[PDB]
Amino acid sequence: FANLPNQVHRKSVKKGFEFTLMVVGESGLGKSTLINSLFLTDLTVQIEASTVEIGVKLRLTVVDKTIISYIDEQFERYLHDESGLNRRIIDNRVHCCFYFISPFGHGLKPLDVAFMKAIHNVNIVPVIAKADTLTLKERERLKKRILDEIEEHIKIYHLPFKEQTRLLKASIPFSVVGSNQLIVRGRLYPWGVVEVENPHNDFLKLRTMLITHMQDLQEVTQDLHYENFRSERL
Amino acid sequence: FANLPNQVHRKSVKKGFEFTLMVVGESGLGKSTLINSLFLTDLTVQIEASTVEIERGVKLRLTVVDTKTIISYIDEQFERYLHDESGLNRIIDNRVHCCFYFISPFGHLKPLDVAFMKAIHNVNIVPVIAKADTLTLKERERLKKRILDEIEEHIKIYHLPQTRLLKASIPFSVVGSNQLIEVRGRLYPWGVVEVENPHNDFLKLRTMLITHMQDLQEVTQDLHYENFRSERL
Ligand SMILES: Nc1nc2c(ncn2[C@@H]2O[C@H](COP(=O)(O)OP(=O)(O)O)[C@@H](O)[C@H]2O)c(=O)[nH]1
Ligand SMILES: Nc1nc2c(ncn2[C@@H]2O[C@H](COP(=O)(O)OP(=O)(O)O)[C@@H](O)[C@H]2O)c(=O)[nH]1
Repeated sequence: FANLPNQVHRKSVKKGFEFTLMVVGESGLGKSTLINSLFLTDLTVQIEASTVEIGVKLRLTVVDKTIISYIDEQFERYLHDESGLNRRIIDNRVHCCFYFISPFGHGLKPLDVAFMKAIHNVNIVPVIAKADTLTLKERERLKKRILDEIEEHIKIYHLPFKEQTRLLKASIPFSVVGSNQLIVRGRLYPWGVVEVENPHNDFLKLRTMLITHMQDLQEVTQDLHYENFRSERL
Repeated sequence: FANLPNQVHRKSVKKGFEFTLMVVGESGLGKSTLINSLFLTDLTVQIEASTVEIERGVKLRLTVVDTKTIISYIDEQFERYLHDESGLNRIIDNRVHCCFYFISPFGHLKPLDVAFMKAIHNVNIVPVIAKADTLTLKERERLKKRILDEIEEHIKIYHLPQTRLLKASIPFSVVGSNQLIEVRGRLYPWGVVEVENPHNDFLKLRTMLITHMQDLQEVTQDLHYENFRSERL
């Protein structure tokens, strides 16, 4: 039989992939420079699609109660296409959300909480924006106090060798730096060179967290859309 | 005859000397720590007045601002004085000699800021970009030019009268810390950021102020007179 996972695997490369991630934070603490760095190409609601090969369809919906509305509009178009006489169906259900928190804050701000309370029923990855601004000791205090406030209020993406993947689940929320310019890519200060893909900055754990977990497809599919389905169909 | 300048130089140290500075920006992009770095001591409207020696003692008052409430307070000081100046006996005047407005490195000049500065600048404004280590040097100057072009588009900032090099570097982009590593500065694992090095532009601002506490007269003649010429009418 063992040739049948093969069949699935051979099927997927032939066919696939698709994905749609959503970017909220605050204009501007490095969101469009970082989402560009993520995938090694460059690019009120505005949406942008583009393909990568190595085959991946990305719809990076950058958000430039209106957003509770769009992502939930998409639960509604898919409940529509399912039901549903002739089915082919293109799901632009947002697989993941990337909430950028700014490094100036003892803090996680009230807006950030207010928002995540509203949008935590899609998968949220909290990401600390522009971490070149943070000292190591400073980075640590911020990371812990964010996580602390999260259990104090907020469903988040509960994230599914061992020593290595423990470290990944630990360092969340990832602090990161983005840039298209390179000198090694590239933040040039007359005292030092900020170097993405090191930790230095948390860019590799996030980028690799995103790639290994594109079973966010399922989390979003089963947990969050069904609940809109159970909900409006009542 | 020209000890007479020495007669004035002596009287001034023996009395000297006292100043008040006002802080507005945005909690928190480094305003409370920078100002500590600047005088070398750690410290709705709130004021902290502390006394510093160096033979001259400076009576430094520091009125930090947290968030129409602000112009009210800066102006009350004008009316406290107009009452007091015009009173029968003679006054301890807390007019705001000068304000540092703190602009954030997270802008390609924000609209709260232009709107705020518009209303107020009849108080001397020092525009200072906060936490300057955030900006790479090309972003540092590119941002400086956008503000500097945006500032004139509307805004009276405080006009600064080898004073040659300071004129260009304003608005200042400062980097404040009260930790200390291998001389004040910050510890990143790729490099080390020095307070006071230009590199930082904290030094240019530091001396901009000590060298100019003729901000004292600017307030007294131009800003207060007009409150007075105005409120009298
Ligand atoms: N040091 C540092 N500088 C950054 C970082 N991200 C962006 N910058 C710089 O500041 C700008 C950030 O703007 P942008 O990428 O448009 O962020 P956005 O407004 O959220 O889309 C960039 O053009 C860079 O010049 C970062 O992570 N670290
Ligand atoms: N990158 C950078 N970070 C700073 C600088 N100065 C302070 N910080 C950090 O930001 C915090 C500033 O605190 P504070 O000065 O009280 O901010 P504020 O009072 O809200 O304006 C400190 O805890 C430092 O960790 C700076 O010059 N550059």
